[PDB]
Amino acid sequence: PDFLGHAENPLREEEWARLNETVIQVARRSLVGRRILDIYGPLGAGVQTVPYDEFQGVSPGAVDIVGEQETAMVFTDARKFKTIPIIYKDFLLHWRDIEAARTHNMPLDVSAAAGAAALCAQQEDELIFYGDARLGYEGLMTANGRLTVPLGDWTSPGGGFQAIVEATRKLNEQGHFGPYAVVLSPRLYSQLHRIYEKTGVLEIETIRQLASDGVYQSNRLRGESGVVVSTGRENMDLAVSMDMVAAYLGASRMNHPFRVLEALLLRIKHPDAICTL
Amino acid sequence: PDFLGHAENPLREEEWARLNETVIQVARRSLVGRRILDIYGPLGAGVQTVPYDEFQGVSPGAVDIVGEQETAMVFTDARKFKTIPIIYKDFLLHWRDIEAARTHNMPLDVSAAAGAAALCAQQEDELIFYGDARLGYEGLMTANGRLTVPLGDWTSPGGGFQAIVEATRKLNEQGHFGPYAVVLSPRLYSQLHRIYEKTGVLEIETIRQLASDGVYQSNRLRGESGVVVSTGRENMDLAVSMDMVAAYLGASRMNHPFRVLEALLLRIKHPDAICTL
Amino acid sequence: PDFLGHAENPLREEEWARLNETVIQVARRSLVGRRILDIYGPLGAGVQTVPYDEFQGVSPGAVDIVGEQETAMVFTDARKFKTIPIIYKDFLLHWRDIEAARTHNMPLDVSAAAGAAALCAQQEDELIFYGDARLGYEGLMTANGRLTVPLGDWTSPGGGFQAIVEATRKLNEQGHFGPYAVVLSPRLYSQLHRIYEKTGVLEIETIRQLASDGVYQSNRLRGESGVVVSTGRENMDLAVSMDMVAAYLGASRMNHPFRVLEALLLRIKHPDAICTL
Amino acid sequence: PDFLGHAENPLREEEWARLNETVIQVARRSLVGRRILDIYGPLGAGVQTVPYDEFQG
Amino acid sequence: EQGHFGPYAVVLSPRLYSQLHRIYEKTGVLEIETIRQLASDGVYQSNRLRGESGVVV
Repeated sequence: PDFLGHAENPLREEEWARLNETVIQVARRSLVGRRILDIYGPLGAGVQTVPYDEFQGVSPGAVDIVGEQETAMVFTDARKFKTIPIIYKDFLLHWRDIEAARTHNMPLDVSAAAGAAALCAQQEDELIFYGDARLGYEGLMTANGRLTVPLGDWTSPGGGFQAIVEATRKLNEQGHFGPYAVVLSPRLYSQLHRIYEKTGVLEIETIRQLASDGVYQSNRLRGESGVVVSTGRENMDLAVSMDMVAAYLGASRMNHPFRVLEALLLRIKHPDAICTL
Repeated sequence: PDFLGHAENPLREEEWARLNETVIQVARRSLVGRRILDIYGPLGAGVQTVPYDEFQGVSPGAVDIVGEQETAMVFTDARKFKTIPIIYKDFLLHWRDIEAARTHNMPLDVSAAAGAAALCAQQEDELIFYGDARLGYEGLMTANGRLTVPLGDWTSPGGGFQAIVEATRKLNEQGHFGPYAVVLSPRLYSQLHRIYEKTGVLEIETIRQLASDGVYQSNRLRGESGVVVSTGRENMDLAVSMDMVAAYLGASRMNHPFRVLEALLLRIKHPDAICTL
Repeated sequence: PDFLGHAENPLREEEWARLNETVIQVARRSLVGRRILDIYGPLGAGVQTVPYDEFQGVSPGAVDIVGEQETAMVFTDARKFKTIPIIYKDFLLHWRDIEAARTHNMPLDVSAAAGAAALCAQQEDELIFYGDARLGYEGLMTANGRLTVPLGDWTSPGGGFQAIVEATRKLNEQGHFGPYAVVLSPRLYSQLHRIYEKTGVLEIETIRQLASDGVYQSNRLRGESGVVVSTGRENMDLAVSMDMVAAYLGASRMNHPFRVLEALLLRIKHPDAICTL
Repeated sequence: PDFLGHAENPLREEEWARLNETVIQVARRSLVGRRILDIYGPLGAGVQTVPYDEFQG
Repeated sequence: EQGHFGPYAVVLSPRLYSQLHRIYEKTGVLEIETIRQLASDGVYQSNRLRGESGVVV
């Protein structure tokens, strides 16, 4: 077992069960992008592909008995699924370590495992909020349908407010409404949280009651925030192939390399819910 | 049993079970440093040693299929574990006492037991927040990686705010983010809680919504506070060998000496999350 | 067929048994530092750590019966155990040959293995006799408590007699005495191989009868230096975690790489027993 | 429960046997004054007193 | 210096060996015992080596 190899999953079932638990704990807490959108069902590793395009658009029904049509409801003119990514951040455990834990010490050191997961899940959000274009994907800086609201006009004192109202109005128009979520760069959040004159009241209290879903801060959004959405289903979906898991590079040098595998793809099924600054 | 000795654990199982319960109750409520950092697993008394150094540093992944490397993820250049401390505050119970309780009175007097635990757990925090250098340890006044923010500029009225924003900014930069916790000396806390002009609003309300984890007060931090951290795992870990327990000096003079044994060591796995005034 | 691969154990149980036998044989012949100090017990690779310090240290007291008064001895002082190194010398076995040995030839050759182990164990001794600034060690040149004698090993016929005699003087005087062992540079040994001396017999007879545990030659010691110690245990211990073994790197581009793994750490628990030139 | 010490004889019979053996090893090696005079026989802790003493002829 | 050390063997032309066998070394006793201890694997004589040369390995 020191010798070595192969396929021991060099841990044991107990340490192995822990390794999974530690990774999913730290990852789920450091993911800010799974809280703004309710997740899709796990698709398994069998699928390479996530369903793609909808909406456009909006006509309603009265009615009584017969006499109601558009609809179809189409299902929108376009295919096929652009393959769900594989993103990973790897880690190794050292020579003795684990096997030192199988002789004397009952605790297994997860120090690198969770640390990688926190870093990996982080960039996962970078994949979502930014554009990508490497693999030629969407997210929202690129979704269009924004009618390019300038938002902003957030300088100094006086508030600090008007942007989100401009957003709700524009969001409301065109026929898409729901409970709204707002994402900001930390730098704006503080700049609006401040310079109570001081007369004074707070920025957080006014936005959080207006948004009515919540307000979130991501480190990965572009310095000039930001994006407002509508949490409603069949608008955006976070399509998850595999969750956070522990995987093995499997052998390197008298060591063990691990990776954390996350396949998440976010698809825009309704790009009218998106507005940037 | 009056006579005496030895190894009676001179209490009985019922009184003994209580003694444990009383100690852990008062200790857990008076410990402010286990609430700012999620605990490690108990390592048992078998181990003398706590794992030591990580991070430095931060590079992300895209990706698709093959083609993603740094990583390793190293596991950082340095060993070995600097032995987890034994800290204790002792107490005695008197001559008759306990045995008076085994004849007539059903309640056992825990007055000294819990009192010692409250005092012992207190200094335990002193071990954590200050430097030590007796046993040559870390904690945060000594962690470095602060880029020495001056923080402060907290005098008078007007707020009262800017320090924590300077902190979040600097914290945010360099590539480490999370939910943040803020620790202060009681003296600052009141000085900022006050001198609403009065126009007026509160200090507590603005910081507590910004920190987004919580704000805590310790009596043991240096008079000029303070330290801001990131609660995220694989950043700091409170490594617990043994919890709070009742132990016996075992015999002294027609009495019984007790001690409360606590072995807690806090390791800094990511000293970029630390900023002092 | 072969197949190809990555399931081995490139050998079979017999050849594998051979390689192990060959390596420890040649390594043991090339190890001069395990013959001057009796080994510690095997701790397995399970332990990462070997206990480090004693003495220094105080002599006095007795009166009659109670106290008057001491000590509490020592401990002495601080910890932890400086992790036992894992040293390696690597070699590859080349492609097909092994599988030619699976049918065609009965003898499997050693491209390196006996040679690498010979190279590795030797370098291990260089680790033992010299110090290492690299990771935290005690050599036999850095331990202090050396009271360096004005060398010895002259040209003139008395020569090394006076030297080892002077060594025993101060060694004994420091308040530490026992059976002695002497280690010399080969060049010193030949210049000290006498010629003639006292007219009864030669130098080997006088030194071997004086130190009286043995006389040894190492090539890894400094050419000018030579060292005297006391073989008695609980003074020095040669701490061996894992012995010398053949280990597997695994499948590579195409090759079978091996390494020889040796973990040896020497601790000086009473550094009054060391004397240099 | 456990955590040992009052204690008992906190070593065990094997470990205890070692400690005794080690002591006589290092002590007999470090005693130079029992080699120049043949020792008296052990009397046990029962005696407080060692036979004595004459001279001059 | 080349970074190669080990147990040494010395091979000489027979003509060298006797010239070296030799006398007392004035310190001194024989060449054989002093060399045999330096190379310390052995000292050997072959006739087929060149007369002036000799080699250590």
